[PDB]
Amino acid sequence: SMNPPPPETSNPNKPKRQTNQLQYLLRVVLKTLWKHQFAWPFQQPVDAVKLNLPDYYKIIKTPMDMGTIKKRLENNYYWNAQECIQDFNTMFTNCYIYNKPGDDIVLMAEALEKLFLQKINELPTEE
Ligand SMILES: Cc1cc(-c2nc3ccccc3n2CC2CCOCC2)cn(C)c1=O
Repeated sequence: SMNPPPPETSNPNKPKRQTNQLQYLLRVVLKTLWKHQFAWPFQQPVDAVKLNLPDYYKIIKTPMDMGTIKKRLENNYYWNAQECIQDFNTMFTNCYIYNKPGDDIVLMAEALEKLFLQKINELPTEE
C-alpha cells in the first residue's frame, strides 16, 4: 500500500556535469514530452495509495517518472546523457511491465516513447 520515498534528485557528494547533450535533454526532449496531452500520468511518481495499487511497488522495484527526470536535469544531478536516457527508458519499461497491452496508460507511454526516440536520434554530439 505505502508509497516508497521518491528517487534521489539531490546528492552533494555525487559529481555533476552540465553537457550540451544534457542541456538538449532538458531544453528539447523533456520540454517536448512534458507539454504532450498524454504526459500528465508520467509527471509525478505513481501514487499507489491514491490509485489503490498496493501491488505497484511490489512489481516495480526501479520506479521513474518525468517529475524526477525534470528535477534531476534542473538541479544538474546527471554526469552524462546515458544516465538521463536510462531514466526515460526505465519510466517507459515500468509502464509496459506493470500494465497490459492495449491499456490506456500503455497507449499513452507508446505515443510518448515514439516522440522520445525521434528527439534522441537528433541528440547533439558532445561539445
Ligand atoms: C498504473 C499506472 C497509473 C498511472 C496513473 N497515474 C495517475 C494519476 C492520477 C489519476 C490516474 C492515474 N493513473 C492511471 C492511468 C491514468 C491515465 O489513464 C489510464 C489510467 C500512471 N502510470 C505510469 C501507471 O503505470
